[PDB]
Order: sequence, then C-alpha cells, then structure tokens
Amino acid sequence: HMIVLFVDFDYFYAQVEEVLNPSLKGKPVVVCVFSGRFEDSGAVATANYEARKFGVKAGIPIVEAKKILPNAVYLPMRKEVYQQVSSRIMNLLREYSEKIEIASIDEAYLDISDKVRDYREAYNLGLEIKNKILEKEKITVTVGISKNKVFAKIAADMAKPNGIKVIDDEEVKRLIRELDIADVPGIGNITAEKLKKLGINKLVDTLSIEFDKLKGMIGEAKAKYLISLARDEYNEPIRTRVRKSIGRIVTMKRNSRNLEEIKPYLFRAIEESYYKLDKRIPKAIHVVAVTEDLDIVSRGRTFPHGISKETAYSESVKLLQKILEEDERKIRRIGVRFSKFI
DNA sequence: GGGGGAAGGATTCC
DNA sequence: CACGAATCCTTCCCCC
Ligand SMILES: Nc1nc2c(ncn2[C@H]2C[C@H](O)[C@@H](COP(=O)(O)OP(=O)(O)OP(=O)(O)O)O2)c(=O)[nH]1
Ligand SMILES: [Ca+2]
Ligand SMILES: [Ca+2]
Ligand SMILES: [Ca+2]
Ligand SMILES: [Ca+2]
Repeated sequence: HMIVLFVDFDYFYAQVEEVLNPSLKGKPVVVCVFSGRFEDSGAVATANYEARKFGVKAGIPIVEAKKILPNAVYLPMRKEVYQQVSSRIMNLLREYSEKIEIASIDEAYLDISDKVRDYREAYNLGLEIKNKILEKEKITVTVGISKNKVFAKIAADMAKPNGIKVIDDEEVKRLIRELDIADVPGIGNITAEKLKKLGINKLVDTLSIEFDKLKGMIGEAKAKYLISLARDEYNEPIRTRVRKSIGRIVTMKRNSRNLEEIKPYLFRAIEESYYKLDKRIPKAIHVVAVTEDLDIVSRGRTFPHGISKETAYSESVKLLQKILEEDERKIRRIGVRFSKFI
C-alpha cells in the first residue's frame, strides 16, 4: 500500500526567532500577537519548549504568560519572515518527492510510496530529511510515518519534539482501538463532546453505532471520515493545495458600532489584503466582524467578475452596514476576505 | 425529487 | 472572554 511521511517543524515561529538570534536558545521565548488595546493586550502565537514547560503556550493571553514567566523573552509575531523560511524548507522537501502536500506554514506530507520500499527505508529517509533541514536551515522538525495522512500526522504528534516515528500496519490496528478519539485530527472539543454522548471514546467505537445516528450528530463527512479510519480504510491522496482566499482582520482600539469609527480599520484591512493578493483577482469579498462577546459575524457578495480596489472599498462599507443593522452588538475586530480568484 | 449556487454560520487548528 | 484559512452544514432560492 501507500507510504506517507509527514513533517512538522518544531515550535516553528519561536524556533525561527532563535535561528535569527541564536543567543535566545535555552531561554524561554514567547511570540506574541499584540492587539494594541492596552500595553500587553493580545495572545500567544507560540512559545518554545522552555516556556511551554511552565504552561506558557499558544492561545493564552500575553498578560497571563507574563505572570507565569515575567522574565521570559517576548517577541512580536513576524509572519512574513516565518513564511519565507517555511518556503525554503518546503523546497528542500520537494526534492525528496514530487507528490507533496503543503498542509500549512509548518507541515507537509510526502507520498514516498515509489521512493522507498518498506518502513525501514522510510525511517532512514526521515533521518536523511531531518538531517538535511537541520544542516541547511538549522531547523529541527519531527517526522511522522504511516500508511495514510491521518496516522502519519498522529505519529509526529507522538514523537514531538525533534523526533521521528513509524506507525506500521500492526500498530495502526492497535491505535484504532487504543487511541482517544479526541486525539484524532479533525476532532475538536465540540466533536469530542458529541462523540462522548454517543459512547464513542475510541475510533473503533464508531463501528458499533448506527451510521444514521452518527451522521445526525456530527454530519455525514465527519461520520464517513471516522468510520473510514476505523475500518482502516482511510486513504486520501497527497495532493497540491492551492490558496483559496486571502484576508486581514484587525482589532480596534475600542469596541464600536460607529461606521466612521470602524472604516479606517476596515480600509487598512483591505489595503493589506490587496497587497497580499499580489496578482490575484477575486470575484468574492466578505466583511468579517468579531463582536464584543467574541462571536463572529460576516456578510459577503459574489460578483460575476473580478473585484477592483474601488469596488472592494465601496462594497465593504455596504456589508459592514448590513452587519451593524443586523447585529445590535458592538464590534471588536473588523476585516475582509477575498476569494473565488479568477 | 434534485442540481446548482450563494450566503451565513459551525468547527477545526492543518 | 486579551490573535488566518479550509471544509462542511443548514437554509434559501431558481427551476427543470
Ligand atoms: N496567531 C497564532 N498562530 C498560531 C497558533 N497556533 C499555531 N500558530 C502558528 C505559530 C506556530 O508556531 C505555527 C505551527 O503550529 P504548531 O501547532 O505546529 O505549533 P509549533 O509548531 O509552534 O509547536 P510544536 O512543536 O508543533 O508542538 O503556527 C495560534 O493559536 N495563533
Ligand atoms: Ca509544528
Ligand atoms: Ca503543525
Ligand atoms: Ca483534539
Ligand atoms: Ca496547533
């Protein structure tokens, strides 16, 4: 069958910051996203393991991080930089297999089925790849290897950080019955709970439930997905993913429902969005708002043609107005998203 | 009954 | 509650 090798870069953003300023190694490093509402308002994008040991991780408020680690190194997120480093590493991987799926800024899958035979050679190829990336970009990564993408990923999670692991056909059979359903990619907290209310704590448990009831609880796609995995039949092909949308969203100094007060933020979002679009022309635009109670509302429109900067501006305000008149809540974050590229 | 789209929301965290 | 992008779901709507 198919042999998949998954690469996931270790504590990536923070590690890139270490590569660019080596003295940082050994010290707790936290990459922050400062919202500008107040001094250290915002959240953590990621932290290195020195910092994670004490509970400082992605998603917690920067303020909470500083209470725990007042003397750690706090850096503003520099996405562009991390993206360029990522691209280079992806190019190196692209040399080990043409069948590659760049799943995100820091992970990719390679179909090495006709590149090696048996897991042994696969394992050796993983070490070659780890060594090559460490040598070329001084970045440590974790390799996951199995028969399909979901398990290759799971193997990497199990080997984090700077590890490599193979989950052979026998171990998969074991995991299908031993693994906590919540540790399965695609199963967030909302799905974990529904599956719990169904008596489904492991993958195998999805086989002892009437499909119709499963489908009714979590949806058909997710249901067929889990059953497929449980039947040891999951086998999605590794394929090139293409960017389908580009957008920007900013946090406003203060929460507001005032149009003239919100426009500047919206227009700044549009400007960045367009620059990032580069030479892409979208036919669809969506105005996205995050309300005072962290809920997310959006309004959009598809055009029978490409959207120009002027159009985007004009339309953005109409969609923003539609949002204000339709949701009595104050707006905290405002932005845009362009999709359906020509 | 059913295709095809579009819109807005749900969920994931890749 | 203290920060970008993909996929899937429900609800409409138009119409063969
Ligand atoms: N802004 C923001 N960025 C995130 C968040 N989560 C992840 N990222 C970014 C920065 C992370 O370094 C990068 C890769 O995510 P990972 O889940 O693989 O974590 P990282 O690679 O940081 O740690 P790891 O060694 O894989 O456990 O994506 C988040 O919650 N907010
Ligand atoms: Ca990673
Ligand atoms: Ca990752
Ligand atoms: Ca989970
Ligand atoms: Ca994550």
